[PDB]
Amino acid sequence: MYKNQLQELAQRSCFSLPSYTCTREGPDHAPRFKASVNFNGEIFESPTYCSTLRQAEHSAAEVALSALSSKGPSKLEH
Repeated sequence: MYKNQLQELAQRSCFSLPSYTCTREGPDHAPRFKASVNFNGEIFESPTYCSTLRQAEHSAAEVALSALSSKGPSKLEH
């Protein structure tokens, strides 16, 4: 949902579609996930630990989406 919304914004610019990558590091006993997303030349990575790559992609997309709007959404607003 949120991820798709971010992609739609890029399509409107007719510039380039968003890109995301996922890497796996750390021991099997203590696995660590890390993903990075590049949107409009800006790179955003999950700021919190992600159990699965799905969370990493969401965290990256959310950061890019929020960054694009630039602290747009607010609790006080509306």
